[PDB]
Amino acid sequence: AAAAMTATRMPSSGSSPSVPSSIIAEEKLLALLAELEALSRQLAALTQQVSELREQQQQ
Amino acid sequence: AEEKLLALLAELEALSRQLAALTQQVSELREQQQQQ
Repeated sequence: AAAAMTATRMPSSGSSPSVPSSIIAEEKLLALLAELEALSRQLAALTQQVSELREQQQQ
Repeated sequence: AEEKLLALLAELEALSRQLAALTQQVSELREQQQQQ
């Protein structure tokens, strides 16, 4: 009634960026698709000359 | 610094296949010189 009455008396907000580091970029990209063919070409050339041992030993 | 490993890994495997081609192919000389 008196004394104190003179003054006065959720779910999901879904953030995303959190506490990780900063990020950067560059545009000098992508030789790498050539080596996948270099590697599998030269791999064949190994077997090709293993065959050239065998095809001369068989003579 | 991630993509720089993705190069280096393909680089070391290219060196391995190239050294395999060398160290295999020299054995044709070792046969042909024995055959002569």
